[PDB]
Amino acid sequence: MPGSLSGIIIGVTVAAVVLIVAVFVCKSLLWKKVLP
Amino acid sequence: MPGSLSGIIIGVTVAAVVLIVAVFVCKSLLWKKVLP
Amino acid sequence: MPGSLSGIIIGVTVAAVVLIVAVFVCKSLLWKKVLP
Amino acid sequence: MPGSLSGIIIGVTVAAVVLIVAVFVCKSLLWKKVLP
Amino acid sequence: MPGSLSGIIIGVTVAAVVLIVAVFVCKSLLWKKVLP
Amino acid sequence: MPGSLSGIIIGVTVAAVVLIVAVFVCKSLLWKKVLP
Repeated sequence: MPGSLSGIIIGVTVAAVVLIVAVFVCKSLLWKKVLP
Repeated sequence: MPGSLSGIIIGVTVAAVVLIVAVFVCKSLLWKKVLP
Repeated sequence: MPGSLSGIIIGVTVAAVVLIVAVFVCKSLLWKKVLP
Repeated sequence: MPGSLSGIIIGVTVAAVVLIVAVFVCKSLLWKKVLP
Repeated sequence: MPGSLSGIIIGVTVAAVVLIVAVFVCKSLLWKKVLP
Repeated sequence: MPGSLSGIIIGVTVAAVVLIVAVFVCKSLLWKKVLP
């Protein structure tokens, strides 16, 4: 067990920033609006 | 010599798997009745 | 004894991930608007 | 010369937390009423 | 007792590359670029 | 040069993240549709 515990906690930071991009593109897709 | 540079290799994998899920969500929100 | 700064560094990174799941499950409760 | 590698690693963990708070205040402007 | 349970962590990266070729061959069936 | 088989395995891990972003930017080039 060298110190692999340092490796899992840095991976948690990367998971949060990518999820914010997924909801942002869905709004640009709905920004088309409805033309009556 | 503390730093645990070997730790980064598991972190890069996490960004790839979450991006594939966003493609399935685009199809779920497009599936809603039939357009004649 | 009245705190532990060591516990907090790992604690703040996971908190952001669980916070996104909290608003997402609350949105599922808006489905039940039709009786079988 | 003095480095700054200590600044970016602590910086990414706090950044994700403050970004989610920015979304809730933006909806205060979308608090517009609706007439059926 | 050297085990082999630790082996699964690196195994997750191999799952990402095989999914890219799988969706690409299935997409060609919706656009068969051949004239009769 | 005598072998160094330990060197090739990192190559498959990075291949996944660079390949998915590459096809996504190339799709935006088919957008166009602008009035003078």
